[PDB]
Amino acid sequence: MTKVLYITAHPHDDTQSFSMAVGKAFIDTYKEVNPDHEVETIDLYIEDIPHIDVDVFSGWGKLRSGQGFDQLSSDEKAKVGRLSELCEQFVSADKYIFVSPLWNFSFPPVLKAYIDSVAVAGKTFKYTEQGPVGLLTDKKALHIQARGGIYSEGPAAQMEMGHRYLSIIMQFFGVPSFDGLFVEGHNAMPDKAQEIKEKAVARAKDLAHTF
Amino acid sequence: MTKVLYITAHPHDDTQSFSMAVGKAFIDTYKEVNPDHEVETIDLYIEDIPHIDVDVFSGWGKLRSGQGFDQLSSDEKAKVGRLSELCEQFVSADKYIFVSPLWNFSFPPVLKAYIDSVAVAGKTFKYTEQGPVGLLTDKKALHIQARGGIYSEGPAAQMEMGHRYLSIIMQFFGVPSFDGLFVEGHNAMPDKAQEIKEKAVARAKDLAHTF
Ligand SMILES: Cc1cc2nc3c(=O)[nH]c(=O)nc-3n(C[C@H](O)[C@H](O)[C@H](O)COP(=O)(O)O)c2cc1C
Ligand SMILES: Cc1cc2nc3c(=O)[nH]c(=O)nc-3n(C[C@H](O)[C@H](O)[C@H](O)COP(=O)(O)O)c2cc1C
Repeated sequence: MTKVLYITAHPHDDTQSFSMAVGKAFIDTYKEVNPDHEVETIDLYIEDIPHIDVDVFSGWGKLRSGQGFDQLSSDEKAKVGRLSELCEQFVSADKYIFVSPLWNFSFPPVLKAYIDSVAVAGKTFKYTEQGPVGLLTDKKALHIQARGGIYSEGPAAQMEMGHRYLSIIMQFFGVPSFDGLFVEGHNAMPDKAQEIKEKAVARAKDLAHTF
Repeated sequence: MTKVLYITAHPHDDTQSFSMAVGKAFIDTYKEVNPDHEVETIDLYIEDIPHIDVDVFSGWGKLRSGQGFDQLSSDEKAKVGRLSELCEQFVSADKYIFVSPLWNFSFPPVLKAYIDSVAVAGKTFKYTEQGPVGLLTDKKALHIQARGGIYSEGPAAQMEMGHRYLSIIMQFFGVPSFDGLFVEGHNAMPDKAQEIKEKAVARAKDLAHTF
């Protein structure tokens, strides 16, 4: 019962989103190709992602569940249960789709908050003799990212940090397959915006046949 | 005067914060050395950092102005005001000190929100024929970061993304000088903790004599 998690990190504004257009093309084609697959959406601007406070983690990837947990308010226990829920939904899926805009060489803050919620020891990684090892050894992931300028080549490619960070987390979680699909340069060459968008949508449709 | 911004990204009620300990030691010595200098604090867990709404920008770094501003919602007009306040405060300063914990190879989400607030065209960068170029050519920066693991050498150094990102942003804003001051390993060596903290505190008082 292949399950796919469509994770969007985009506010619900008037301005047209290139990343959400490519994402929509990808995910609509994917379901037409794979009608039996379950696709679950997590819209990070609609869902509540808890803030990390002193109380929710006892250390790196260690959800509070000891004597300090029992000393928590029902509010703080509810926060720990929500992080548990976010993480469980993440580990339960076979495939991950991230959709994001490039903001100041990275992604919206709430995608970091989401990563912080699902990075849990015994769930996405474990502590070994040789250090942290990922558990998600049979998953695959895709990032659909829109960028105003060109980041796939030239001096700018070294400044990209959003896809680069997601690549580091997927490595850390031991995800063996991480695809990038980029719609870029439409703010640098607005005369070519519709051609750039159409080309990325076609690429998205192609990837939806093999993902 | 010389104006120093002390920017902290740490949840409150942590009665064992390594980054804030070293931060304390660096800034307390700095004020004693330089009692004439104005030090302004921005605690990102006290102040409100607006959520980006793409509708308040006309392009990367460009806050809506004139008719574009006049057609906004009341909430949107207030956000532009707050972003312009945060950006003005950042530009006003001669020196920047960032204090953060390493969370999942990066920093708390609110520090991304703060960068998104101060990356403004005409203030921290400008466009030219070649695209964006930094405006902050006169200024100096330091990152005080706590890591529960070693990231200054080995294969792990290549997974570190929080200091690496701040380094890209300082470079983008044209800040010619960016130092890191790290407290690392106290989690890999719980008994060495009190020792590692004192070494870093030492190094902090040291740098505060010259910065
Ligand atoms: C807050 C903000 C930050 C941005 N930062 C960048 C940037 O770092 N580099 C760039 O080339 N374009 C930047 N842009 C332009 C966007 O990457 C571009 O508009 C992209 O299409 C955003 O994705 P979306 O269309 O899905 O919203 C920025 C835009 C905004 C609103
Ligand atoms: C949410 C969270 C994420 C963390 N992620 C990492 C990590 O990626 N690598 C690491 O070596 N330690 C990690 N740690 C351990 C912290 O970096 C370590 O506790 C550090 O001292 C935090 O700074 P502070 O002491 O000022 O709170 C993490 C801890 C927390 C609570």
